[PDB]
Amino acid sequence: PSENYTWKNVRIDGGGFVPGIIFNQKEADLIYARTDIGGAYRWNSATSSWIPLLDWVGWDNWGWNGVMSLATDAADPNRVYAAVGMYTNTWDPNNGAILRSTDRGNTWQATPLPFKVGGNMPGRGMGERLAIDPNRNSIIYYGAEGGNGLWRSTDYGATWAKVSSFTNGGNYAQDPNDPNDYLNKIQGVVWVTFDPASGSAGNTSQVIYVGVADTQNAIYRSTDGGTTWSRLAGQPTGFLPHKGVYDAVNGVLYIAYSDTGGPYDGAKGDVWKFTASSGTWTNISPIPSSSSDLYFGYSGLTIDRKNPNTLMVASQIAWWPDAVFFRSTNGGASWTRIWDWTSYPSRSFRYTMDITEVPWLNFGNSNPVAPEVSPKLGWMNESVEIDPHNSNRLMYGTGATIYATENLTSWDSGGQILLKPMVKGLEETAVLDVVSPPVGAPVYSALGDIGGFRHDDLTKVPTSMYTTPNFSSTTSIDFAELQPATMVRVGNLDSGGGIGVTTNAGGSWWQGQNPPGVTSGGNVALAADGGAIVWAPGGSTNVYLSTTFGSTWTAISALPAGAVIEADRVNPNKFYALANGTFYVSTNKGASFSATVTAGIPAAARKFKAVYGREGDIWLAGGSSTTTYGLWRSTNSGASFTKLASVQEADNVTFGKAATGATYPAIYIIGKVDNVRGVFRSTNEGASWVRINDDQRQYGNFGEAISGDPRIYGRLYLGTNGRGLLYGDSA
Ligand SMILES: [Br-]
Ligand SMILES: [K+]
Repeated sequence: PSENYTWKNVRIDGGGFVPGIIFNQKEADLIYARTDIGGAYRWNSATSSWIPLLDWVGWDNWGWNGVMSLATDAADPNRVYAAVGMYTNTWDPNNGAILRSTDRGNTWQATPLPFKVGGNMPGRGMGERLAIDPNRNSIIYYGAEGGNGLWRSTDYGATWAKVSSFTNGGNYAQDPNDPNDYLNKIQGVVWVTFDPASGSAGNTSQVIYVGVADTQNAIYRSTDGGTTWSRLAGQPTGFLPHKGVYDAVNGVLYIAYSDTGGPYDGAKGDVWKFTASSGTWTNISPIPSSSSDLYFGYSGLTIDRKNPNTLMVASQIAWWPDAVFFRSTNGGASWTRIWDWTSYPSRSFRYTMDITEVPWLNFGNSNPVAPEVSPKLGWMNESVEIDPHNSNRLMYGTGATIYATENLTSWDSGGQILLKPMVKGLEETAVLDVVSPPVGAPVYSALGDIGGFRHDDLTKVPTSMYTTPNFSSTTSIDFAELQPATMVRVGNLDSGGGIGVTTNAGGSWWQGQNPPGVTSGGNVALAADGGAIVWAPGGSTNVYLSTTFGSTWTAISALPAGAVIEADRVNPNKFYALANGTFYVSTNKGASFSATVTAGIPAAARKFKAVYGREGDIWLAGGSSTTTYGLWRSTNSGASFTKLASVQEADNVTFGKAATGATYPAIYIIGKVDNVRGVFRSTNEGASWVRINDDQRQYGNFGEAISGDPRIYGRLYLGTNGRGLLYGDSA
């Protein structure tokens, strides 16, 4: 069946990598943003927020939430195309696609490709691979990876095929010898850039420039509308062209090169200028690769279209002490930098930064040691863009946000530019766990890359992620049912992993001690009275008990490393564990566990949860298409589980306030019911289900972490991997 729900994000703002920002060259305020795991977005100037465009990508085609390239038609701003697909190795089972739209991405249609697209692979900051002919807008090019070369549509992206006369598919990969089959892919044909003066409106553009990931053959050009391609004579060698921007006002192509494909590295590179009339090449690097003070390559190349003597470029990459941006107002003859050393470790800045609207961007340390500042300018800044309709507006992506200025030309007269986050409505975190206790804040998130937050108000960005300790990624989080001010979380640190505890609901946390061998946070369970923690850290060879609230640890024999630990929500003495088709139980508050079920539950299942208010009531969700699948329930403290016949597949389960006059909590699952994939709620102990999402609101590979709300009927906290933390309410 099907009920009318309202779906919103819990307000965080950004939180991920934005490898591409794209301004429409014709229409002011038409801006798009592509992400590597969280789909695409379009700016809404009237709300000052981004609108997501790919939430209809669902469970079977989840990889289409990786957005490798995006082009917005200068000759028809209603048209927009996206190249999608997430991995070019086996992590993504499906090929990519070119999506096409005629209403700015409210609706789309897909043309699948015969190969994979690497929206979350190395090389993804390089772009744009998609390019529409600015004079004959039926023609679209796409530079492909994996050795597939350059691809072209002549009918608005309906059919695609290989341009066979473009023979150089590229040979660079970050590391040909990677055992893990991830760094070793051909990054391929990396951008396409047209010369608008080479045709007239309605007629094929004759001059086309192509960037290839081949250090000895980086740049190609056609001069007959893509019938034949030549290596561009006189060109430099040794490097990778991240970005190629043509200026037809002066007849010049600017390229930025790095020694790696990005986005996380780059130690060397150059910026060059190719003059079309004469065929002459000039090195215009702020700092050339011939200097050995240079410790980055170059990306974030952007030209001021209202004044194309103005242009910028940025470091790819400078981690330390921060990124560097550069500006020339004279076609690269000379440059100025956005900061400068005075006397080490002090620096002068041509910018100020205001993060009042996203205060957690200081990472819970306002005053790190010089030369570092907080918040930082940025990192992984592959996209930097001057607004083609306004020379005072720039925007760039980082690993965690988008920053924007409205007074860019303040730089030119000696002043300081003002930079502020511009990510409202763009919600890109991977949610790793979540809980909704029955008093205090409504929900606490445990996120990848930026920690996690107590969320006092769902409409308000929180002040800071968790601190003392401050995980880069909080992997697991629990509260004591009977005493929910008592909580624990675990997660990752530079030094491996860690644990944090509290007895005033996060008011102050302190870090406990580790057991031996911890490489990552893994998962954790808190007894119902707060009187024992059981913790399956990652890397560590055992699961461990603390009776001293994080001060000391004892191995538990019987349990494999990395088993899923959950506690009974009523009985402090009962803990439960799941690993590879065996369920285990303790009745002595953690000290020891025994296997109770070794058959009839599927080997791939790894989500189960005990029900608040009900001793020994456990639901369990998991499996695979190639084995068995569904939802199971024990009411006997894990001695036996029954399969629910109402469900064909489930991947996670949780509970929240019962319907009015029902005797049991509502149960929410991620799953398949009566041949329909989605999110489902049962208000009758699982006898029937109602779908609470719909086909426009699927969120790809979602559901790793979900939680009901014990105070609020019909509410699900729904976790995603790329689209932040959602809440759904019934209408
Ligand atoms: Br660095
Ligand atoms: K570097």
